[PDB]
Amino acid sequence: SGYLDDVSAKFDTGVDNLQTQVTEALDKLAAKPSDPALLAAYQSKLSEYNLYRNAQSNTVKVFKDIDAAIIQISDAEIWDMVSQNISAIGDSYLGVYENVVAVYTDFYQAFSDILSKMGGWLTVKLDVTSLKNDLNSLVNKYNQINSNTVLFPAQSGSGVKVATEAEARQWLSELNLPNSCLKSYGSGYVVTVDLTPLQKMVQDIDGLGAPGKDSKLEMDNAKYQAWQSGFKAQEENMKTTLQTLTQKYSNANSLYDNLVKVLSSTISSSLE
Repeated sequence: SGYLDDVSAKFDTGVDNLQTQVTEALDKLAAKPSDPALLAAYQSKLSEYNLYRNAQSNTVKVFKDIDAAIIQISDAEIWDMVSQNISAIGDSYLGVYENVVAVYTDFYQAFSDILSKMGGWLTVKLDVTSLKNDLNSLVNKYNQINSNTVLFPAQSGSGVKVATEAEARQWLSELNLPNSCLKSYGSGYVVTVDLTPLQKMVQDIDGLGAPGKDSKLEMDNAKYQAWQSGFKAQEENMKTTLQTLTQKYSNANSLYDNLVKVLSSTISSSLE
């Protein structure tokens, strides 16, 4: 509709550039495989590329609203009007990250609850059975597909919402989660919490050996320290996953704010 074609066509150039940048970022990383900086740069670019492809596949719905509102102009007002007419984007980008962090925070919080009754389970004697049982119930509970376990899509109220394999895999790589987090359900797929640290924990408790009639098992300090160390390490792993996803979210808010600035500029300029 008039300038809209100008915003979109100029916008497509953006997707091409990011696409090129992603590859370029990836090659720099290929030269130094374990370089943290280059990895972070590449994934921010990947996320950003996905964001623009998001916007692109929503131009109709979005240009509709924005245009309808341009028809009832300041620049801080262009920005404002753009800000409140791109929910199709923010909800499938930021809203997704919002859900990802809330769900993972509750998942972790549930683990914390189990950790909170360790004293009541402690040479030294550990309640192998009681501990392993609480862990296994956590594994099974979060190994299912419901509102407490799904990171993407966001589960809106009642009923399970799925996505295509491609969409789920896209989020799987952006969230940097492992294959075990991708599950099939009905017509499509979903991305859930990573249970690997928890499963390693029980796998470690079993390595401790068969418990006594106590259903508990006494062990000499040597192997106790080694066990609790291995256990605390798995906990830090979950805690690290929660932090990295929180950091991805904060980065996405920034990338999103820059997409809105660009969108606003192209529109404001398409007038002049």
